[PDB]
Amino acid sequence: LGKFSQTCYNSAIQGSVLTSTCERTNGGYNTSSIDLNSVIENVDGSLKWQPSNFIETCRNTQLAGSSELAAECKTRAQQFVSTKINLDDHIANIDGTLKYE
Ligand code: NA
Ligand code: NA
Repeated sequence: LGKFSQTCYNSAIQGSVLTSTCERTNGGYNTSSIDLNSVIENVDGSLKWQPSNFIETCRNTQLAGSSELAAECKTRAQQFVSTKINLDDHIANIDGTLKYE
């Protein structure tokens, strides 16, 4: 539920990054930044908060075969339907370590 702006000042945005100077519980101020690239997305030209983790609206996640993520997920109509996504689309082996591409 946020409300940072109420107890912060000198807020600015540069690219995807918010910086602000915010009141500590016990009197001081601290300047910090948050990168909004992980929490906001462009949907057809409108900035939207990114949905909560898919694990909150999906169940029975499994690996199907060698690279498919399979689950049942809630539609906006609140019904569960079967869905799958090929993790080979974007998950790479970078020298022994799994990395998102
Ligand atoms: Na500071
Ligand atoms: Na700081």
